[PDB]
Amino acid sequence: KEMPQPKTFGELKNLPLLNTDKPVQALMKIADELGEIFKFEAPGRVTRYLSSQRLIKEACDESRFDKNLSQALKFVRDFAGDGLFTSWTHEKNWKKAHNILLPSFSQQAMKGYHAMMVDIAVQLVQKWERLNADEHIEVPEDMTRLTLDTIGLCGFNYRFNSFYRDQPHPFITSMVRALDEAMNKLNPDDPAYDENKRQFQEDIKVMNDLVDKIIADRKASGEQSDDLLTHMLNGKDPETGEPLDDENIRYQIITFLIAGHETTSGLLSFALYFLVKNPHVLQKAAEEAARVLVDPVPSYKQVKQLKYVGMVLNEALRLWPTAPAFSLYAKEDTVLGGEYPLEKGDELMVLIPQLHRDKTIWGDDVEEFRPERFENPSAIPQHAFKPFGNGQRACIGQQFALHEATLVLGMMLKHFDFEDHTNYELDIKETLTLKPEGFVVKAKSKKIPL
Ligand code: HEM
Repeated sequence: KEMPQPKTFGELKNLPLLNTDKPVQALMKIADELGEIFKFEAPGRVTRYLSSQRLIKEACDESRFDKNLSQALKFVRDFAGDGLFTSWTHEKNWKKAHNILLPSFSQQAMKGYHAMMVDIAVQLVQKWERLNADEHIEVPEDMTRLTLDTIGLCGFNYRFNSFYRDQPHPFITSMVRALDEAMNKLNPDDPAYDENKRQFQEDIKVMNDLVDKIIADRKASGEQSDDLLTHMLNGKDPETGEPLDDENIRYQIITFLIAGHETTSGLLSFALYFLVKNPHVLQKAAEEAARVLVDPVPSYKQVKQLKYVGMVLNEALRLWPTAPAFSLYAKEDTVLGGEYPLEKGDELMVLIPQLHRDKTIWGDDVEEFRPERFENPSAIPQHAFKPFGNGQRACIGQQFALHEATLVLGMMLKHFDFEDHTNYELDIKETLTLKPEGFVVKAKSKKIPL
């Protein structure tokens, strides 16, 4: 079959159809019109967007397709290096870091990070407890302070102290500005970008200098902490027998922050958005939080018992997966779905929000927020629900992100009632990630001490 494709406009190809800063949302609308697969061409480039479980399951066959570095990832690689997120599968440091780090990101490993996640979560709760009457909360902004600080503390035992500041720690300022410049890069040698380049280089140096110093401090003290840095200093890859070198360790630390901060904060923000818009679900979730979180701060075991909170989070990931697209290439010539010939090197994009709206899997009501879809997670067909990507190149942080989010949302629901005081209109900003831009609430404390 010929591959469906939107209208082309001479040499502009399909580009005039994507004149937006919200391309994923625009591509979803194109998928609504054209279906499970369409080609999209712009001057000098081509990809193919997939949106059905049936085709995405095939695309997820690692014998036929592997992770591609999109142009976004190639620009991020300028400061994330050969960390896990921005490496090709074949790179020696991908394989070594993957093997070394997997055990440190397992569900069992979460027991070791729990206390430090609670430390930052308590700081968030106390911030909100201390607001004066009529003050409000900037949701994504506070969730991002939380996730940055949690990844810093669990990643390398470093306190960014984001809840002490108006202006973030200089590392955060540089990382956020570097990521913003990478995304904005999507005539770059024009002199008017001279300042962009100088600033980018300056931000790289700030990031490398801090992380390289802590790595050095840690090797000097011999201190063993409950952080990922300790695991990386001590770990050996079973296959090569080699540890990660100090440069790659730095890139992994930078990577954890980049890959984890806004995905996780976006999830918490969308979950709270859906809860304030669905009062009955909010009540059920808050009832569970009150029933289960019976101690002054949560234990690891208690977080594991927040079943319905976990369902809420999965249903937020279903509707607005916060890293909404990933790229694949064809390893060899092949035919996709019995119908679409592909050449070696051809790119595919998995459009995750549209996958998560495949009516053939989810039924007719796909826009409804219904956590009960996830009552029995094992009943969901493989490759229908993919907010954390695919296979060996899936999110290594998944258990971390979900432990964090379940703990934090549980505490939020234990400690406060929330008000959508502005009747907030969902406005989804797209960068590397998705967030509900401008989402604000008021919280009324239940006055339960920590
Ligand atoms: C809800 C939160 C998160 C979501 C939705 C998410 C999603 C994803 C997705 C879709 C990928 C695959 C990207 C691709 O194929 O190009 C990925 C990869 C990755 N993520 Fe996450 N992420 C989240 C949180 C985290 C956190 C908290 C960390 C670190 C602590 C993290 C670290 C990574 C790393 C290192 C990779 C690359 C893995 C590899 O290729 O070996 N992520 N993530």
